[PDB]
Amino acid sequence: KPKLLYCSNGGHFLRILPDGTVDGTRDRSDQHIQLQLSAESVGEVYIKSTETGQYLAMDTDGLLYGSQTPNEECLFLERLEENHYNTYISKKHAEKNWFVGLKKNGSCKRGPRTHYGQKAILFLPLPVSSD
Ligand SMILES: O=S(=O)([O-])c1ccc2c(S(=O)(=O)[O-])cc(S(=O)(=O)[O-])cc2c1
Repeated sequence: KPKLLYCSNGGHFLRILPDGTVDGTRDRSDQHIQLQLSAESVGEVYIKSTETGQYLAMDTDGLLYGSQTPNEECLFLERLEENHYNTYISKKHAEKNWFVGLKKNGSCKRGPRTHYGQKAILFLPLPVSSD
């Protein structure tokens, strides 16, 4: 686990499946839930689940998905929610403020149902590239 992400309240750990599906696990423990960001400019950053090559994106469906094409979709409107994490915003649908989080239960969302208000987006990165 040279790198992994964690949700504030959610207490889950985003995961990227090599099948082409995303989600969150109350506790990191899957084939590969590795994560990684690639900020390219304030209010616009990238994310690549370093492992298989899955870029954390959000299709028009508003459901976290992979995109082999890093452009106006894979990006993630990132700014600052608190003073540590990095609450992004589906740049593919920022007009709906479809943040990047996962129901504090164990199951991401899809479409209109991913807007901050508590602390289920506050993603705390805990990388440690040491292997
Ligand atoms: O930031 S977010 O748009 O990913 C998001 C989404 C859902 C949330 C819910 S939910 O309606 O699924 O029971 C509860 C809470 S709470 O009051 O326990 O901190 C925070 C949430 C944050």
